[PDB]
Amino acid sequence: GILELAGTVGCVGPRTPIAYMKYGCFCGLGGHGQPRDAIDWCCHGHDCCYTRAEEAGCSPKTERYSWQCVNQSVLCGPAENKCQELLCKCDQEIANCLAQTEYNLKYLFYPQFLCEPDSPKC
Ligand SMILES: Cc1cc(-c2cc(C(N)=O)n[nH]2)c(C)s1
Ligand SMILES: [Ca+2]
Repeated sequence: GILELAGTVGCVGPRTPIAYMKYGCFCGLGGHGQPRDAIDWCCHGHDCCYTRAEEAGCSPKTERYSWQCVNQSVLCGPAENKCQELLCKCDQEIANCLAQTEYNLKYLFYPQFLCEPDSPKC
């Protein structure tokens, strides 16, 4: 869920999870368009993963799961079921993705009217 998403992103990356709450065309609730940069690509990929998790019968925004932060890296487990392992994979992946990127301040609170109606495929 969101609690573990916050946790994993701060474990691996150098910045507040607040930095990703309305950013580019994809970072935050929903999203459409051409991704503005690497960070926005990370969020498009996470959007896709969560979509996949939902199609598999999971609730990626609410379901709790255990994990450990060891040397600023995410270890998933123990998992009680398949959904917990999918969810932790999705959050691990975005966390690793975002930790490798430079932040572009200009994309924080970017106008949605500049985001195209079509998106890249998942
Ligand atoms: C608390 C956090 C939310 C997000 C987030 C991801 C997305 C997304 N994939 O659109 N939106 N907010 C982080 C990276 S930490
Ligand atoms: Ca999104």
